[PDB]
Amino acid sequence: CSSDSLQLHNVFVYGSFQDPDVINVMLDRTPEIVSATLPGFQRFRLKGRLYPCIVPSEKGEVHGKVLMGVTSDELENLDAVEGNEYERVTVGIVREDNSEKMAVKTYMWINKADPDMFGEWNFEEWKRLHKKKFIETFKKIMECKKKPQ
Repeated sequence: CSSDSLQLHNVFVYGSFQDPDVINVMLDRTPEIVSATLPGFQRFRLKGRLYPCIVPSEKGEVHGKVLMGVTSDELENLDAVEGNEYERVTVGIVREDNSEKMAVKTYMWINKADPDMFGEWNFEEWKRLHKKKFIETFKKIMECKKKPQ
C-alpha cells in the first residue's frame, strides 16, 4: 500500500464493481486495484434476478479485488448505489501479493439465509481441483507407503 488511505478509501469488490471499466464510467477513474482474499466470506454467483453477493461463510474465502485510493464522495456514492440491496461492512482481506492482511469495506448481502443466491462460485469449483495441486506432492508420498503414483 502506497495509495495513502486516510481520506482515501479502500473497498473490496465483488459483483458489479469488479470491473475497472464500469468504475471509470460510474465515477470517473479507477482506484488502484489489488487482488485480495476475504476469508470467512463466500461469494455466490448469478445475474438477472440476483447478482454475485457476499455472505459470511466459515468454510469459504473470496478472492477478489480491492479498489484503493477512492475519494469520499464516490465512497458514499458506492454506498448509495450498492446500499439498495447490500450493506457497507468492514472486513479483513489479505493481499494476494504478500500475505499481508488489511481492513477494507465491502458490501455484504444482508439476507444471510437466501435460496436465490445459491450457486457454486468458480473459485469453489476450482478450490476442489486446486486441492489436487497440493495432492501432487502427496501423490509421490504413496511410494513410501506401498505404491508409487
